[PDB]
Amino acid sequence: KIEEGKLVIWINGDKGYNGLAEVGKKFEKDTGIKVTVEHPDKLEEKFPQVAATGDGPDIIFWAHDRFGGYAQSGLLAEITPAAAFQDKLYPFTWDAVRYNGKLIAYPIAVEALSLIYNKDLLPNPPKTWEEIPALDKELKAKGKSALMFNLQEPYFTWPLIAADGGYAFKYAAGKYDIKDVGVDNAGAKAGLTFLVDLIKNKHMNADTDYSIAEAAFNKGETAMTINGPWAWSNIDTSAVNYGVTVLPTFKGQPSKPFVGVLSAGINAASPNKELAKEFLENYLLTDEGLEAVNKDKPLGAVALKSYEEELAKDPRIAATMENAQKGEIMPNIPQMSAFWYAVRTAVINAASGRQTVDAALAAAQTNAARAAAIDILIKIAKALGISDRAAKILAEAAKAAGITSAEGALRLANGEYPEAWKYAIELAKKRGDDAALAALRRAF
Repeated sequence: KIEEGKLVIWINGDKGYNGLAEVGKKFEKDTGIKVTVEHPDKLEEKFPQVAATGDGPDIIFWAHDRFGGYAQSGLLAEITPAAAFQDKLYPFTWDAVRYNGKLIAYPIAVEALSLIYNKDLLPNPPKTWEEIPALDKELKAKGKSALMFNLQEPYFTWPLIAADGGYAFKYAAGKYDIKDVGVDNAGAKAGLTFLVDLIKNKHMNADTDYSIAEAAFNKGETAMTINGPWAWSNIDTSAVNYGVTVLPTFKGQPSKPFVGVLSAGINAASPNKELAKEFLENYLLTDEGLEAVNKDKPLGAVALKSYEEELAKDPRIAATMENAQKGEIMPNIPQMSAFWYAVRTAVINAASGRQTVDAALAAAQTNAARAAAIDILIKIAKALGISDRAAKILAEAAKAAGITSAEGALRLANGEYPEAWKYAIELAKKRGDDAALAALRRAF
């Protein structure tokens, strides 16, 4: 299924994969194992299916939070680097890749939202959200505005709501607690309230999305935007001369973006686990390799201390890592999908004036722990007409398959995840559910 004596690597198509392919070059020269790099479309959702049968690639590169679901189905191999090699990377990245107390992948790069400003409009951008309304009065006198960032997706509006003490789920003892949710507390109500007052006072407009904000910045009609390093590309294309820096504080406390950690995991069914560990530890993660990748396409901030030091000479990248350490690791537990669907709603209806900030954080807080992909899937099966018990068996098989996201549920409900449907069939036979075995066999 997976060839022994050969390394196969999946990484997304927006990373530089010819750099990774060059690390593969020298690894072939010295060892004699051949490294095959490919960039499947939607690899992230193919892996949990194909690895469940034991085939697939050796190493998968992706964001750290998607690795929660992979690991919980045991799809990723467990890595045991020495403390000597562990000190070569930033500790918080390690805590990004720890599932259940085991490290399920190697951290590679780091990314978070930052504050981006137009140097010609605003040589000295502000340190606090509170400065922004008055700065926007000034720039409106020149026909411009202070700030435009995407208001529709809570990934972007979250850091302000987090600054004064909102959070997704309490994280301590290296462990998240889904009974502690930070949506209704005074901090989140303060941040969201500030955002809503910003909109009431016409400094920002509730309909601004990623695209509108991007266009306005790169035409130079606005002084500041909030965005991540993926955006930098298009800004370089434009005539705007920009800089990147720390996000504003709110009520004295720094804004907290969620941090993605680009990470390399190893297929638990991979025949080459030792080879892979050698290639990633001693070949990819070094200044040589990280640079090969980086100048194929830039990784932004990286987890390897030695190379991040020399990369932070570019103030944008040091600004991204600083914003990252001020922020929080994106959680890899499933319930956060629910959290997003909740907060999205809460922002949009507060921003648009359809709910007060209180009412809407109350609603939102109730829905945050609910692991919504599962009840999506079950509502879908009930919609087909399938029985409760059959829905729940398919749900069991879903959790066991590591399905945390709505898309996953609809991929299953459409006939994908073969071993998931199977395993639901096995559970049906085991307990003698003939009606559920039939409904499942027919739905599949």
